[PDB]
Amino acid sequence: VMHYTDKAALPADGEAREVAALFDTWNAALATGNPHKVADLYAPDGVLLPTVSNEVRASREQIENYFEMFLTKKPKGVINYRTVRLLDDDSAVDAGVYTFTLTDKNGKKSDVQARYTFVYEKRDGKWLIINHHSSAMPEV
Amino acid sequence: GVMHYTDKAALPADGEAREVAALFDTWNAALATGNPHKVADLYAPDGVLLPTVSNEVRASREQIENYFEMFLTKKPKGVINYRTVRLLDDDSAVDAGVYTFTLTDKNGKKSDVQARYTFVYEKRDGKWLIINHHSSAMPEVD
Repeated sequence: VMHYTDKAALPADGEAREVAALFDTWNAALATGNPHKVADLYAPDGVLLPTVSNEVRASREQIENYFEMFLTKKPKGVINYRTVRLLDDDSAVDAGVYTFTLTDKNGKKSDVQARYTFVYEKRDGKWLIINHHSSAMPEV
Repeated sequence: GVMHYTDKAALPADGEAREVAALFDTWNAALATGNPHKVADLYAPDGVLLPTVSNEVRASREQIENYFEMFLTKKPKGVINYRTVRLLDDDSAVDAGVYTFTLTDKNGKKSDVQARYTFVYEKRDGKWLIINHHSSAMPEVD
């Protein structure tokens, strides 16, 4: 069984770096505890297939609803394994493995490792999430 | 009881979205061959697969083949229950939603597994190839 235990460094230089850094901005949005700030990073037509809900989210209001629940866990993410694939100047895929540190209602911390896909599209100069698929490690 | 997806999706009426949806049918047919090479042929050389039943992310043709060598022994047949299509370039697209596989075991016994999917396609030399496929079990059970 594969486990991913280290932390993926940024490509220190270049345009893979730009795409890769977007996760940092997203992680920071989580830390605000504000679902609207997180939702702001998704395209109005983005699609979220999330870690802990069977409901696929395909509207801003659906996405906000997920984060309204998810953010109560004070989630903090770290990338363990990264691939970046640039499609054109204005679209890219960042996919791999990441780990959330979550806090339960009693303050107890646990880690959940998950695979991720972020598909981004640059619109009017801003990169927005078009697809986010996040899933627990299937072998546990 | 948990949320699930119970119907069979409408393959879209016409256009780019219909062309993108049809790619899944081609992939499902490649499954049916039982030949992992045929399935891998639908992935870009730099495609990335984050598969339903393995922790190991597959980022080479060899690693993709390896996954389907196991997966195809279950005689998997997929059906789309719910679909979204988003067009990026003229040459890239995302098909994402929920599908169900019917699997067949060693002694003929069948079972269905519902999973979320993302396929990210990129058209190169006029041909669509998979650059990302993420497939994942329903997170909630019972």
